[PDB]
Amino acid sequence: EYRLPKGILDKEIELIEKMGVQIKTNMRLGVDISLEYLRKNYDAVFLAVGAWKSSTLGCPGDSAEGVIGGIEFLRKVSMNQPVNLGQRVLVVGGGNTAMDAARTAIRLGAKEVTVLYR
Amino acid sequence: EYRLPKGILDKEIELIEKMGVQIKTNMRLGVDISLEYLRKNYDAVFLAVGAWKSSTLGCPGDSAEGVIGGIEFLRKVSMNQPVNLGQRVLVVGGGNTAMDAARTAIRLGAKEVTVLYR
Repeated sequence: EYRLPKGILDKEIELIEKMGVQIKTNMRLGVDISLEYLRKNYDAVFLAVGAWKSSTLGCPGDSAEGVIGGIEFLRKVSMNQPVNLGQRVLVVGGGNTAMDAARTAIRLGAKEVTVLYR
Repeated sequence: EYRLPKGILDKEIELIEKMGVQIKTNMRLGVDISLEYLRKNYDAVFLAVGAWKSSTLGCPGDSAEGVIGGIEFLRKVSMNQPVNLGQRVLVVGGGNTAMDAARTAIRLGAKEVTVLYR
């Protein structure tokens, strides 16, 4: 939020909806609807699902209690859902996700945030 | 059709639709839509799917080319889809489906229709 407030995003999405686009939220493909249904009742189908699965540490013990994906953590913080963030946080990576996670952890009260890059 | 014309049925279904009921045809449960989606976005779910699978002859050779279910045959005739009805038809059973199939086969030009009942 400190880099992109969501009011602006909401306003622009309302602008897109005002053009006749109908947005059916909470409708996941492969759970709520199938691809074949879309192919049957729509002239064209565009898929823009993004890359919504984070990369694990790729080391033994990367499934313990206290390891979380960067985008999963950021999505939890965005929805105001509780995160079990301690006082010593290690952000592994050097991309935009790592920086955002580190600064969000700083803003969430973590006393020490360290970023480790290969 | 000779026992219940479909114009009357269409008129009554239009009457039901005129009360605010919305009918989403060509929407099969488990293929186009899922039960869990219905449970998620509806206060109540009623299931009235009927008994739409016919009973096979239960004898060896009941999967040959020229054996068809009674209600599958009647559904094909109702939709005006082609049926490979010969000239000697054997309707096995004694229910309403058997009578309807036999009389429809008579009306479809079969020279001999016989009904076999246990």
